[PDB]
Amino acid sequence: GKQLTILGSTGSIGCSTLDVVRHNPEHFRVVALVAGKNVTRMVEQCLEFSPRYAVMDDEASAKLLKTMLQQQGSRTEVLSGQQAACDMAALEDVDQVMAAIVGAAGLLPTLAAIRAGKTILLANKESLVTCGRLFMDAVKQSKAQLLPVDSEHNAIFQSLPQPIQHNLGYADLEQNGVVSILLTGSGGPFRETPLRDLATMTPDQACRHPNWSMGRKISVDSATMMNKGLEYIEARWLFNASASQMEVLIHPQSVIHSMVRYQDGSVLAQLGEPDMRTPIAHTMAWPNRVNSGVKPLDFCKLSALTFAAPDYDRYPCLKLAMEAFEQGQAATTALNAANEITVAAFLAQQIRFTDIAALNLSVLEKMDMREPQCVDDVLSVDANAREVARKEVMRLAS
Amino acid sequence: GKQLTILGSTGSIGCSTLDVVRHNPEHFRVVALVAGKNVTRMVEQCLEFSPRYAVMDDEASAKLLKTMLQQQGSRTEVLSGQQAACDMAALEDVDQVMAAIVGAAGLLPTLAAIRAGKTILLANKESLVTCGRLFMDAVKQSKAQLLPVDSEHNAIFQSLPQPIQHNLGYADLEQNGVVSILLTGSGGPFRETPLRDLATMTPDQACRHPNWSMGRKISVDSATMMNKGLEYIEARWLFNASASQMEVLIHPQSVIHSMVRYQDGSVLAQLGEPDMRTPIAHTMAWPNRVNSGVKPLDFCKLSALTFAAPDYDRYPCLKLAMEAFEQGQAATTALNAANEITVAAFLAQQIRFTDIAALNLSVLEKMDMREPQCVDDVLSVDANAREVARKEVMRLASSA
Ligand SMILES: NC(=O)C1=CN([C@@H]2O[C@H](COP(=O)(O)OP(=O)(O)OC[C@H]3O[C@@H](n4cnc5c(N)ncnc54)[C@H](OP(=O)(O)O)[C@@H]3O)[C@@H](O)[C@H]2O)C=CC1
Ligand SMILES: NC(=O)C1=CN([C@@H]2O[C@H](COP(=O)(O)OP(=O)(O)OC[C@H]3O[C@@H](n4cnc5c(N)ncnc54)[C@H](OP(=O)(O)O)[C@@H]3O)[C@@H](O)[C@H]2O)C=CC1
Repeated sequence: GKQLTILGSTGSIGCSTLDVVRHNPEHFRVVALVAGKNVTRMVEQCLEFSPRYAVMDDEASAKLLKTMLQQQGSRTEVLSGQQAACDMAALEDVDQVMAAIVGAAGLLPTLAAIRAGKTILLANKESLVTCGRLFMDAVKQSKAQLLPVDSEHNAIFQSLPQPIQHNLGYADLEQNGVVSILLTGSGGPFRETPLRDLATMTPDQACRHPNWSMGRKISVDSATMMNKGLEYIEARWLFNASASQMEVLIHPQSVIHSMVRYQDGSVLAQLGEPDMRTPIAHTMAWPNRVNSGVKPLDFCKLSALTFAAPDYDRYPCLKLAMEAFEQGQAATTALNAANEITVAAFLAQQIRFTDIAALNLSVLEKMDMREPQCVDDVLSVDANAREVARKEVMRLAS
Repeated sequence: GKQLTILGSTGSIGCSTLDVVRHNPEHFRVVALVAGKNVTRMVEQCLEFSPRYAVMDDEASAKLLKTMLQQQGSRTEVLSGQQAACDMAALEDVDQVMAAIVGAAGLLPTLAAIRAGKTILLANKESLVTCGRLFMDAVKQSKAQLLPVDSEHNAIFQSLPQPIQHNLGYADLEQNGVVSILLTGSGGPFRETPLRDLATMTPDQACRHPNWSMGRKISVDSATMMNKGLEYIEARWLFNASASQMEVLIHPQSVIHSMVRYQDGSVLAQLGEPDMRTPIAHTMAWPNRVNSGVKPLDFCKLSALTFAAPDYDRYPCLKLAMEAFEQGQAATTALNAANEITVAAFLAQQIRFTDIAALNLSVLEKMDMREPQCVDDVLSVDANAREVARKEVMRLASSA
């Protein structure tokens, strides 16, 4: 049915999307797969989904993939490099592009898909956190359909009216009866720990997700709620929402994935299991649905559902991100970059848990750079913020 | 500007819907108001909204109203009788019809609107509980748009995809990725009560609705869960759902009003305040939105949200309703009727709380007439079931 190009096929999101196509072989055809260096995984994916093209970023990995596929008898054409990755995202025949490449490396490929007016299954966070302005403008000009894959943004999308779903980003919320967007989050493992003790929390304590384990980096972001701050930035761009049209709410059980408040008092919400196949399948099948392999949510086996307002004294990173948005893309990409450095430094036990927020603010207070005007400017800000951050860490550890 | 006729304007749903009109005078204009005998209320509504027509089912009430509006310089023309009520629902210029007349009455006025291809703001249980097949077949023929205002059905509607909303009753769930409809209910005040004590519960105890206070009759139906049973029958007709596509869930806090499960695992739900102005406003502005005067729900002042599966030993009436549906409109009509009689008998302390489900079942078992073909047929089944019910109550409240 629909032809897709998967950017970052060997990662977690890429594997989950391939599982969805595996559940619906007659509705989806994989024409191109793009990854980085995981040759072993790529081979298996190429051998199962018969893509016309397979692209590795690393030139060496590509050569290795090539000999592997030939030994296995596959005729999948192998390519290498960023340009090749962008070409796959712009293939004339592809309908959808699952944008799951992490970091700055996902920027150009995602943009190429946007400029080609493809339906974009957006998973890449950096896209809007650092290039929100540039990308939403690009989506408007090409008329590409953005479909948020991230759990929260996807739930919000599903809870939004039809006119906004179509023409996403440049549609008026107020004009479609939407009062605000309710962004939910678990609050992390330190939701009730004495503020006094936050400074002594260990990486292992911080990496225990209150509901289900994830990557260490993301787990820490969930403990500081920087993750929710980043999603706040994305949501603003994605749904064309002002500050007053955004509400952040702690929901410990993570059963409700996010909601939308309406003018008549109605609140629409999306609930489900903690399985990325659900959001992914929603975007791939939109406006229809398909089986994702996810089991039906059992309402009789749930913990009581609760809510609470986030305390900025406990989650300074959340407030930091909200303020950064109002300061511009330079501030948001800098915050994002600084956080990658400080979280990494926390996990490497170079700084304390509470130093993440402190150092993130310190880096931002030293930037004072102009608004990026292109992906190159963003990259420049990113590189600059990381150096400042690495220096901040080093002076702290010494 | 939307032109509307309000069937049963002086009631609770009627006043709430008129309050939505106040908040949006530039979006809605009242053309006709229909009521029964509350002349006092009608006067104020007529003076405030200046309807072109006003009608009272009661001949006398209408007479009095006609003179009061005249002496108070009102241009609204007063009519009377059911025929007039039905005409108001079919006025050519009318766009929407708030079907808020309760009981057997209102069946014909709501059908009139349906046959006229109007947009029906359905706020009347009898329509689908007793005339499910008849009304749904009729909406399919005339292409009338049904918009449920009842809290649960409205929540389900808002949580359904667009293709189903625009072809309500016609479109099928599976094709649109819907696996089931989750109908939620509070469970009543006897949710935790020891099963053996139910027989000694008094009217005052059964009439304590868990969250928001309400009518005695409906409070009792909430305690036996007959209310949810009746809603189950309506939902299957309204959303074209099979038994396996229906799920009944107890949700004590009643914050979530109902939900819908999707093929990919997604569950969509509608939450809000108990205020009926929300659902009413939703249907009136659909596919758009309008301010209803209802303040946003504060998620920080909520009780923990819980869910549970209904135990049929505790809620026999829920099960009776589900079984009645498989038997047709004759059985659902008779069940509804019997329940009116038994609940009223319970309130009058002629029978025990547990005698409601017991007698409801008993009247169903004695019913013979099968599947009505027109509303007149269901009216006949209704009348017959009421009589059988009354005799069962008298037999039990004298002999047994
Ligand atoms: N994990 C989750 O639950 C969610 C993730 N997201 C976001 O969406 C994205 C999904 O990444 P995720 O799957 O989680 O994790 P991974 O980091 O494991 O996936 C990243 C993928 O991108 C590939 N890649 C890395 N660098 C390059 C490059 N330079 N050129 C081309 N491909 C490259 C990797 O290939 P290889 O491994 O072969 O090197 C891998 O397939 C992230 O940006 C994440 O923040 C959003 C919501 C949820
Ligand atoms: N209450 C609620 O929250 C909800 C109710 N519903 C359903 O919708 C309907 C709404 O009734 P509700 O407003 O609650 O309560 P009421 O019984 O107070 O309202 C009924 C209305 O119908 C009028 N009426 C009664 N008999 C006749 C008749 N023979 N001819 C014309 N008009 C007549 C009444 O007029 P008058 O008083 O002047 O005689 C009154 O305006 C009910 O069937 C109910 O089951 C659905 C969802 C919610």
